[PDB]
Amino acid sequence: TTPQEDGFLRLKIASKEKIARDIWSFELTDPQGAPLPPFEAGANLTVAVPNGSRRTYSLCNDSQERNRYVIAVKRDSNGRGGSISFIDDTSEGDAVEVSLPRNEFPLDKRAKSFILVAGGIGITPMLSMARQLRAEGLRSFRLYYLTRDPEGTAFFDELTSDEWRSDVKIHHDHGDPTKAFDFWSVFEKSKPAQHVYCCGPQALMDTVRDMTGHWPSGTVHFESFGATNTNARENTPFTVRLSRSGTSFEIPANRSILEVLRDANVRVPSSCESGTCGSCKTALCSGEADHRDMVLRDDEKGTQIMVCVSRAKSAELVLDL
Ligand SMILES: Cc1cc2nc3c(=O)[nH]c(=O)nc-3n(C[C@H](O)[C@H](O)[C@H](O)COP(=O)(O)O)c2cc1C
Ligand code: FES
Repeated sequence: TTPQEDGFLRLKIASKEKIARDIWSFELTDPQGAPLPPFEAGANLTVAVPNGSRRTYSLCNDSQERNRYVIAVKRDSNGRGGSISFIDDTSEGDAVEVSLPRNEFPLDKRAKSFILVAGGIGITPMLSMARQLRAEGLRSFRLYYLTRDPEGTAFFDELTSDEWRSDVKIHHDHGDPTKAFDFWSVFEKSKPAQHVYCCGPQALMDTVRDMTGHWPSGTVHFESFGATNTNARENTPFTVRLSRSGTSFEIPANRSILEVLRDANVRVPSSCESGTCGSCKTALCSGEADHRDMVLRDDEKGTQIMVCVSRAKSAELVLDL
């Protein structure tokens, strides 16, 4: 199933700039200048990258714009190849196929104020929320932004400008785990109808979760960008047998099960491709899966598999497809 058969739109890379160490910004427009599908803050879309992989990125431009989508992609040298492919093998002017935006992490309508916490490239959904709150002009926010140093901080100059410096607080730990930010002062008292949104490394999100254990239920919201890339020394090929379809596929070292099945036109629901959304859950009839996801707790880890990220510890898996 190609991106086009899957409903992707053909956009054009209007602008590609390096904006921090290892982080690039892309501006995507319709090639004939047509208005794009609407989105709101927190929305994600999937991009077909030049190597054939599909990767999900947050929209970080003002949601009142109809003419472009802006994403910021960190190049992951230890990743699966997708961000490397999108950063290295694209040029300005290239066509790129892109899904409709998915409204997956929205600002609460009834909240009156916001604490936004971004770690690293987790800036992108928090920025879109900050932009939208500004454009709306009604509710106040504070953005806490935690990165390593100014050079590796996306949107540093904009968010340190006069326009923003009152509402965003940037902390650099300079690579010392011990240079920690005081979150307890931030979360000590809960204001009424004050919500917290957090996007960052799992360790940052855990901390914000532990500091807000006393906040009212349903006022603290998290979005994960996916597991801490566990590419353990190598990736090895294995075989996948399908139980109902009666077919078999070899999964090579550099492709996911999902990518191989999708080429065979086996229709498995997928959105995130990062093992966080839970859609691609598949029954495992036999075999030791090597789980690399975030949605399966120990208690289904012997009978289910997120085909978008996980591989095999046995030489063969048998999936109920
Ligand atoms: C909801 C969601 C949003 C994401 N947003 C971004 C983003 O804005 N920028 C980014 O660099 N990675 C983002 N990611 C991670 C990418 O989808 C991808 O996993 C990452 O670029 C690593 O891929 P690679 O292993 O192929 O290098 C997001 C993941 C999810 C699940
Ligand atoms: S597609 Fe989201 S977890 Fe696999």
